[PDB]
Amino acid sequence: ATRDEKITYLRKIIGDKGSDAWDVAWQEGVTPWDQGKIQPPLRDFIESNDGKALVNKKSDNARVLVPGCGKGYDAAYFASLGYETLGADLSSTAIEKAKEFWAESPELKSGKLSFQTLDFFKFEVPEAKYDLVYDYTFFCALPPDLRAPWGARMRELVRPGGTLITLVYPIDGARSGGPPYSIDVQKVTDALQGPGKYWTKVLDIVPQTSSPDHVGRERLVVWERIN
Ligand SMILES: Nc1ncnc2c1ncn2[C@@H]1O[C@H](CSCC[C@H](N)C(=O)O)[C@@H](O)[C@H]1O
Repeated sequence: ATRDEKITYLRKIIGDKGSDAWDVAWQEGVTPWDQGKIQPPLRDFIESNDGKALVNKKSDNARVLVPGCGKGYDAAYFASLGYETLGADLSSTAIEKAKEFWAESPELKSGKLSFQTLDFFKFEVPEAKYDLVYDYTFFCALPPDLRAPWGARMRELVRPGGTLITLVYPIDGARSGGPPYSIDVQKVTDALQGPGKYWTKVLDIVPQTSSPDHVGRERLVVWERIN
């Protein structure tokens, strides 16, 4: 009934069923995170001069991954910019729903956009790796003991010179609960370099245009993979 309820119950399934708790959550329609749109900071960054640095350096094979994509708004958005984009969720339900939601999209028709039931930690990183990965409500969905493997995986998935964009949310302080887990740029930083040797944090801003409930709980951070 209430979002507070859906969260409490979602955390109940997580404790009972682990990562399998996600496909049931999607099937039962317990999806309090789902907004129906990309977060505004993502579009604003991309249409910035800072983000137009990214999209004009793209080759024609520029590959985006959106892990934990849910109904895949963010994956759709990147596809429309010409990026050959993969949206990956653990839950086939979520990824069927994404296929419906985006059924009319020219990118889904043309294959430029693509949804696929994958375990972020398990699937075969392709030979060419990814030029761009976008993490939103994925890092904060993970239990704390999965933040280092998250970071280690991020290191293999992004080719050197690639970009990892992390909309860090929710920055809620000490909230001792999850999902969604209270995170901050420091928790992301530690996970990404297990003074930091695998990434440079090129840009770390508070977006000018957050969703109203995101205001003051959110920072866009852009990481460059370096070797
Ligand atoms: N190992 C894993 N691999 C891929 N997806 C995972 C995963 N563990 C959890 N997830 C998925 O990450 C999502 C957490 S919430 C959905 C977040 C989505 N990015 C959005 O903005 O709507 C769920 O869809 C869950 O199925």
